[PDB]
Amino acid sequence: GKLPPGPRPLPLLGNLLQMDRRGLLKSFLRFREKYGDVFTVHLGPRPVVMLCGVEAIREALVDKAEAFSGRGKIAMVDPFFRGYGVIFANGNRWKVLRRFSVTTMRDFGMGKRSVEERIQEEAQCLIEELRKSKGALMDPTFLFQSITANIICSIVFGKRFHYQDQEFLKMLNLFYQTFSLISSVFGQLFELFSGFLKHFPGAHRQVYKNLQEINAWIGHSVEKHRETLDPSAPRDLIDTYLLHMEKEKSNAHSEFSHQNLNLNTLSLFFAGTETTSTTLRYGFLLMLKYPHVAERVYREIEQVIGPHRPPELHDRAKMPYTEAVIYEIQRFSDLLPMGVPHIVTQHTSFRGYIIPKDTEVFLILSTALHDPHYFEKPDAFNPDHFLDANGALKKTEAFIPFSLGKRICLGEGIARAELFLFFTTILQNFSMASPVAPEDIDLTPQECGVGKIPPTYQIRFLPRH
Ligand code: HEM
Ligand SMILES: CC1=CC[C@@H]2C[C@H]1C2(C)C
Repeated sequence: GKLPPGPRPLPLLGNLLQMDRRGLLKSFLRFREKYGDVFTVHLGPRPVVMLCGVEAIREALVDKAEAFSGRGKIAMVDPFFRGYGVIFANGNRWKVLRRFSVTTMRDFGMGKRSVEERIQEEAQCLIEELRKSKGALMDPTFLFQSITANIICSIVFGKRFHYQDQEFLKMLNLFYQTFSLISSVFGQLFELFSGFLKHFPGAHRQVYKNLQEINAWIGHSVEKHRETLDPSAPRDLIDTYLLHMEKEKSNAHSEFSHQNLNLNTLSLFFAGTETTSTTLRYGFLLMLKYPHVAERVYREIEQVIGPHRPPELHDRAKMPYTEAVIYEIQRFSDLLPMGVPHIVTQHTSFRGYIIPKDTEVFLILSTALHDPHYFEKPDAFNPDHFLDANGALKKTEAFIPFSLGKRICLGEGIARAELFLFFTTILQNFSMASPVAPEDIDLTPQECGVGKIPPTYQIRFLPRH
């Protein structure tokens, strides 16, 4: 007959005075200690229901999908997206854009040989690039974004960009900076008080500007596509979308609008770049801290693939250890600890509580990923979390870094293909070194809000034999 219980709110400030200084996620984990897995927190002026643990998350996202499949806002980027694009769309717009983005990504490769080939080709470009560096120290963030960006680029814009291209590097810089600012301490505070803080200067202004600058670059590329469009042969997703615009042009309410074009494309480009690159960033940081694991990965590569033939997706079933190491890098690095917010789309009863239409819901994915019933010592990096006694791969229903249900990550198969191919192709050709001894490597994220973002680091890729 009411919302889940939770800390007693003030007017105006919500549960501000009961929050933890270290961030939203910490705040919610202390609430979970007292209230259990289903609780309400007032983030400024509104109630947000928190769902923790795989059972509650799955009960909401899979058994009540008719109710929990709506998308809430992220205060820091809503002023830009405004419900346009597949990530932030709702209702019929999401239905159309979801169907479209999934389907046309497949058209042009996703989950087919074509994208595997694109990934393998891109890994060969990376390797050639790392060879040219001749064991120099770099922060590899730029290359990890470039390779993941070039995969989604080949599908969306019909092309890849060269690693040396400054205009490309500029977009990458903007995705990196924006993800950090969104995840910053200011970005968390903005989630609570955006109604008041938007009137003043701050990072929300910088994120909107960055986004608009990415939007412009995407505008120019859309114009180029418009000029050269061949209706009998679309080259990529922009062309296919442009064809949908025309087919539907007599309907003033068509979802295939120009704002959806720019913002859906931006959504895909952003998500297709920054999620996988950040994961890899933690992977190599993790490798540096646990060189024994890197070594054991390389032994497997030697034995299953050898030193020269390039890794392919068919290699996965025969490399349980590397696959365990990648699962554990995903579990540990916990990209979106609170997922992306949802919002129930009708009155729903959940475990005896009534959750009104339009209440926001955070599914704390992190609580599934750190569940001590599924992972012993969930705070430590340990690939044994994903292996049985025999050394065979052990998958678990608690492994939900892409979430579940109707809004489940639509790039899951791509991201898994990229993580395996890029991780193994790099390790087959190179070992890693850095100036910081493994004992002294700090894994503490540089930001932790919407995104968990690893700290910067230097690394060397040393060629084998
Ligand atoms: C390690 C890599 C990735 C992780 C951990 C990840 C994680 C997630 C999560 C947790 C969600 C939210 C699902 C929900 O709201 O319940 C999401 C949504 C989404 N992701 Fe991924 N993602 C990754 C890679 C990708 C890639 C490579 C792409 C694009 C090719 C992509 C595109 C999207 C899109 C478009 C959505 C919104 C889906 C919708 O709202 O219907 N992601 N992702
Ligand atoms: C799916 C997402 C990946 C990264 C950040 C959070 C969303 C974004 C706002 C595009």
